[PDB]
Amino acid sequence: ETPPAGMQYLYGSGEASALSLQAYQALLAHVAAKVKVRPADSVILAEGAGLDDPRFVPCGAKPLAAVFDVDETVMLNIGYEYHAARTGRGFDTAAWDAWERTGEAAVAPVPGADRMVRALRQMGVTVVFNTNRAAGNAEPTVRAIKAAGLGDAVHGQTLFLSGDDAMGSRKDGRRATIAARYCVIAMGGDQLGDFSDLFNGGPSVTARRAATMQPAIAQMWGNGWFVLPNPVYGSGLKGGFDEVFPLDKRWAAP
Amino acid sequence: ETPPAGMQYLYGSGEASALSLQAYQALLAHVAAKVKVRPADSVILAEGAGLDDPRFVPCGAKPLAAVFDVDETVMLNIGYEYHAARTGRGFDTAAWDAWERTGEAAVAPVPGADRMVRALRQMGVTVVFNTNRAAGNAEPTVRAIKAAGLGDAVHGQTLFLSGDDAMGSRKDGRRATIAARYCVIAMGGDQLGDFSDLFNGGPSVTARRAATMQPAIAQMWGNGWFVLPNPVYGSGLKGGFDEVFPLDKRWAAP
Ligand SMILES: Nc1ncnc2c1ncn2[C@@H]1O[C@H](CO)[C@@H](O)[C@H]1O
Ligand SMILES: Nc1ncnc2c1ncn2[C@@H]1O[C@H](CO)[C@@H](O)[C@H]1O
Ligand SMILES: [Mg+2]
Ligand SMILES: [Mg+2]
Repeated sequence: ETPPAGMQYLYGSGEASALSLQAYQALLAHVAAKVKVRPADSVILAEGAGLDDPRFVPCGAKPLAAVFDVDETVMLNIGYEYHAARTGRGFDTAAWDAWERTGEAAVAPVPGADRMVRALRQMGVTVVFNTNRAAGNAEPTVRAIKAAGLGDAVHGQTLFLSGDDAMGSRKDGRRATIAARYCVIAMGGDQLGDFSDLFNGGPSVTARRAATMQPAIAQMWGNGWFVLPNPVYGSGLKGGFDEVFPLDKRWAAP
Repeated sequence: ETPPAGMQYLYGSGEASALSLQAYQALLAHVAAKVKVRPADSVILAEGAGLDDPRFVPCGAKPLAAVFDVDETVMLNIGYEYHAARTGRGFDTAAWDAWERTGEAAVAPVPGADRMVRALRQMGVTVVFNTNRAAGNAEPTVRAIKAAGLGDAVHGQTLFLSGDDAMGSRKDGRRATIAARYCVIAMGGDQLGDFSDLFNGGPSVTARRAATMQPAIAQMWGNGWFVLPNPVYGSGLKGGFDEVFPLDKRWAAP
């Protein structure tokens, strides 16, 4: 009779709201500093850079911008996750497609996303969305973004979707398009693929966690790359016992 | 054969490590500014202040300090949560007591906690732990803190535990003791009771979430009060369907 713990946490708890507000406060402070003192590097990795040796698209004289993942980064998909909890069928690509098409009035903003987006625009920073919602559902997604109070997104200018190129769920191509036009000074997401495709398509659960602590990646967290919680679905909900609970740290009760 | 999703997320995922590193980066930047420009208010609520109208213990000329919850804020209780996942018996106060006594070699630091604590001490900020581990298990808890790389804690100076007063799991009394001696300029936690007992002992799930968005509270997140994720146990894992999925945001698949 109770929803899954991850959904209780993410959608129900004050803990999760405080955590999200924290991310957006750190992001606004970071953008503010960069608006006063424009950086040499943008926050989007250069083509061909690896997690071994991160290099970035330079900032240049391009217009300042912030890039956001949509789902569980600025918008909470309450309707869909209600359905998943009611039915137990969270993995259902056809129902997800229906949801992309008809869910625009069952979303809520992530706590602080509305204030955060308004502030970015008042600082002269363009807000750009890069989501793996499908291109053919661009218009319902625009209306869902507007309904969540996040403003007016425009396909191919400030909204980039899966299928806008032939890389599928890989977002690096769209990041490159975006970084070719703007100086992206902050990027927000709830999954590591919202920052680099290099975290996915191969690396194990333990490899990906280690990669976030690589020094040139680790410096980005809360300082260019901003993270929102998602213990409900996606690339964080993987791994067996040996990858979640490493064996030097195990213990048995008496 | 797979652990609970919240544990996959928190202990296994790079998503969760990046999120924690973000919290500690924002905290170090905030402490740094406060070390240059000492504030008038500390970060600990004054006695008698309400969530309606937050007021704070002044900073004065007291020594600078940062206060941390221990469990799932600076230290990951991997051994205990392995046991909980293996057995299904997460709520077991006797096994938790055993764990307090014998788990010191089955803990890991939260990503970034070791670097963060070292930096605070190099900046001249005293690191103070306020945990609801029990007073009578102070010494194993000191050794677990040291094992996690978090340095040397001292009962009644830099380590405060449940039972140090007669308020039980209520931490406001110990916060007051701490704020009477230090200018606490940052406080970290994974549950709202790590910031104020006023979030607990009454308020419903939806009330507590709303309270984090009260303006004078909302300004603290990532800016004095720093949050770490815990979708595994505690006050974030509460509420029925109506409190997790509000009814204006519900949706049915076709
Ligand atoms: N609870 C969930 N479980 C699985 N996939 C989910 C869930 N919520 C949303 N999704 C999304 O639904 C699609 C597959 O069901 C993917 O895009 C995935 O990200
Ligand atoms: N998975 C868990 N479920 C319930 N309580 C837990 C869990 N992990 C740790 N605890 C702690 O164990 C004690 C009760 O089992 C409480 O202090 C609670 O915070
Ligand atoms: Mg997302
Ligand atoms: Mg804790």
